Amino acid sequence: AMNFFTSPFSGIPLDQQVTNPNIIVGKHSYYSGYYHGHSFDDCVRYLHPERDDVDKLVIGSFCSIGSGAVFMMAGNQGHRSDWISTFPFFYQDNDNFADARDGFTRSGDTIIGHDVWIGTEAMIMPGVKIGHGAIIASRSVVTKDVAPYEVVGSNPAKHIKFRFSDVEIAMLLEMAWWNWPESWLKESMQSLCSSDIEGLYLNWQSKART
Amino acid sequence: AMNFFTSPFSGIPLDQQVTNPNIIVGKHSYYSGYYHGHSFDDCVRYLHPERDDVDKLVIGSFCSIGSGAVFMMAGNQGHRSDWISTFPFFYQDNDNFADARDGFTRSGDTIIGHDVWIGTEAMIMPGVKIGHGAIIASRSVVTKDVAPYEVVGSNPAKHIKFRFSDVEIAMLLEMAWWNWPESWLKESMQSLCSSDIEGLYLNWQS
Amino acid sequence: AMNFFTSPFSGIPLDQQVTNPNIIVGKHSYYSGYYHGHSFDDCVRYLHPERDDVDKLVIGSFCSIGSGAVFMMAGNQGHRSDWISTFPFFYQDNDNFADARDGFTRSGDTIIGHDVWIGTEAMIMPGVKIGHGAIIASRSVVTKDVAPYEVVGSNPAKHIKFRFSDVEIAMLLEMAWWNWPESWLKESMQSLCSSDIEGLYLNWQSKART
Ligand SMILES: [Cl-]
Repeated sequence: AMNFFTSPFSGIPLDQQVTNPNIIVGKHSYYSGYYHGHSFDDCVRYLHPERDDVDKLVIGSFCSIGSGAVFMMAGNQGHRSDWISTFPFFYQDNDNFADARDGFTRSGDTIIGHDVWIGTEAMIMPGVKIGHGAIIASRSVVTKDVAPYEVVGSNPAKHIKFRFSDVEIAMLLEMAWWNWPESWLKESMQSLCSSDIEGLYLNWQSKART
Repeated sequence: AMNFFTSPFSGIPLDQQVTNPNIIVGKHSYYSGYYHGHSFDDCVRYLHPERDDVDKLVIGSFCSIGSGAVFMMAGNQGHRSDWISTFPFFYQDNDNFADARDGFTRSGDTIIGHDVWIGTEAMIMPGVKIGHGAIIASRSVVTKDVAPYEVVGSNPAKHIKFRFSDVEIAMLLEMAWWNWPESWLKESMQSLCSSDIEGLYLNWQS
Repeated sequence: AMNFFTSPFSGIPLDQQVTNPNIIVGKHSYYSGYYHGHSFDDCVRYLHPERDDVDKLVIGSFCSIGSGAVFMMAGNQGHRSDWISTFPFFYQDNDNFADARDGFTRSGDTIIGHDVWIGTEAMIMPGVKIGHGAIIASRSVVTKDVAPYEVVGSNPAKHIKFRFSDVEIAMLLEMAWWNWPESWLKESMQSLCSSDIEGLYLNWQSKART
């Protein structure tokens, strides 16, 4: 068939489908895109694969990306709202447009941290940074940065809550379980599937600190 | 062929296209899905057909479902925001995840009442109940229950208005024309195509 | 055959793809629809091509229309929220529904002015008028009219800002560069790719006034 995915429940690691060199993905992060057919490359829109001078998409490890999520690249796509016209004369081929200026403006890289959950059909605008552990609700339109462990939703996306207390977020950012050795991760599965941040932090501290 | 539907103006009854046993639909309700290609089955996302221990979708009679509407099932899909990580270790095959716990949690059935109009590309969240006669605006993201004859819109969806007065809604919920024999409906078409709720209510009692 | 567009960066003029006679489009306006596959005709939903008695869609020149934008036609599609039931008995073939009344109500034409930028996957509701120079943010749901040079976004779309001052907007509406002779447009390319509305206005005045 045309569907890249064999099952609605099928989630395929990002690094097994990405071909665009300007998409940088960490391990284990996955995309479950059955309901939109295409692989993850086409979630990332208007990203030139051959140019090193445009905004890149960087995704950390252990991210969950729902079906049909969109990452908008290419900044303003050549449209300048502060110029007289938003029409991209520079990029349509008409000899009457020869003296046009190039209206393309970059927005900066889009950076998704570790352990980020992106709900189905959410749209990430250009240049957005999403902190570790954040949650983007389904159908969000994310127009500005999202803090670590922050939950946002709506269009434009706005703050809903933080997943944990400030001291709990500080502990998680210090211990950075996503960067632990494979052996530590495997040994920690039961703890990571729980709310026991303090226990895991104290356990990590005795093992990793000196 | 590219499309389940022959025409943009073609609406196909739900009970002529649904195959998932966990989707229960009443008569005459239809889906007009030309602009998204697939039949109604694929509107209903992540619903295991073979299982009886998962949230079901129930839709009443006389509902109008616009193109590309989405009914989210499978509850939290194995992601626990209250756990340290939302990553679904239990459901990804890596030997390092062998001791993970199953984060799946049910949300409850999604229940759509009778005579509900769902606008194109609305998304219904898991476990939501939508009362009889409601209207879901196009592109709504319905995150909580909707009352009978309530109009909602936006993302998240929020109250816009009620279609009728409190007493008129009481009369409609009491007479429940959707359950009338179709011979009755034939004689009632002029009333149903009008705002004369009290008039029909009086005829019903008589 | 998979995609009407060869490349994500491909923008094809509306007047090279529209076949529906109830869609009227000006020159140079384009649709870049790679990420949704279909040509512009299928952006315009429920628009009977053969009837002269239904709401039409009119699009001025120099518009930029992003992928998957939706223009909702056919008004209420036969559903009357003020009737006892929204179910369109008139349009379902059933001898028990013979005495049903036609619930279809028109909303008026959808009119989109010159030089309008419509972001990807915005939805334009029936009967909406969008003034010259407006910007519709990505994923907007436009339920009401939008003023000239107004920026709107969200669902339902709401006022964000005006692009230019009241003086500058009045100047642009008066000078109407989109209607200029081709030779004037060509000579004006650099000015159009700038913020100097008043400078262009004064130049146009000296050249056009009597
Ligand atoms: Cl939205």
